[PDB]
Amino acid sequence: PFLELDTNLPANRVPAGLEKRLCAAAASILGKPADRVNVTVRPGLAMALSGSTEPCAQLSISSIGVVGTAEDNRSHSAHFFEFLTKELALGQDRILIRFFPLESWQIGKIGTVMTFL
Repeated sequence: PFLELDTNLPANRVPAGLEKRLCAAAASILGKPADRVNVTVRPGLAMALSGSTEPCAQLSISSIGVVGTAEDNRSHSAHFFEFLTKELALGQDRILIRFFPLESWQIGKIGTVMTFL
């Protein structure tokens, strides 16, 4: 899975090791091995969420097969909100998540695409 987190919290207000803990959490939530989780955190951005520039975070989750239905994503959402609100000390209203299903022919790995691995 691919997790991308944008936040307007400065880098020195983002807990150390967040990207690593997010890997373990994602493994537990999406059911994929932690060594297959990819995380990108981009802090110190200028953001408005729900029209407000108060501290917030946007998370994007992309994966093959496990984020393609409302029922699945409803569950994932619950857990990721729990993890983020705690780690970043943000209210539930200051976080939004977007889910993106991917297919194997879209992922380049070790010089080829996953379709052939």
